[PDB]
Amino acid sequence: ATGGYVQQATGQASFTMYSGCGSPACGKAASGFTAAINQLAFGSAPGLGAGDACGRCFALTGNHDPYSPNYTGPFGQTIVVKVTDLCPVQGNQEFCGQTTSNPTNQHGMPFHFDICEDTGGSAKFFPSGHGALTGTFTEVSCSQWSGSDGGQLWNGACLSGETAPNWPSTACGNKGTAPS
Repeated sequence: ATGGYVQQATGQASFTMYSGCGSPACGKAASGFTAAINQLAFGSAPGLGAGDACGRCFALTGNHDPYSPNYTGPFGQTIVVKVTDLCPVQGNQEFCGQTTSNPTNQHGMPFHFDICEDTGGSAKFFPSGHGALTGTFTEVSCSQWSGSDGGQLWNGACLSGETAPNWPSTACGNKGTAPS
């Protein structure tokens, strides 16, 4: 996409969970299940505001635990998240360090979703004792996502991806150039 960001409606991803998504990089939180996506897919950088991932909805499916490779299952449920947040390259090399010159992370995944724990998404997705997974994702209509958006936290906040057709397309728009 514009800026060199790698924004695909389906593919393979790794998955983790995080706490505290009430002031996220898109500038609006949401009451449903939400996630941060790695910088190369988010479409912005820290401090530059919302990228084109903001507001888009994705079905996520985990099917492998790289830290317990002999674990055969069960895995969690497939969940639908709305992307509200950025998992930046800085401080997240293992999972979110994809760049244009090296577009996969340390688990070989070209995308990463950090699922917010606060609103319940991670409890549906991660079995107890298995907090990092790999698997797949697919962008879906936000008709498949339960919840409501919060109010804007600053000027320029955006979740307009929530009404956009799947990538390739433009809603909030990308900011700057993807990390190299």
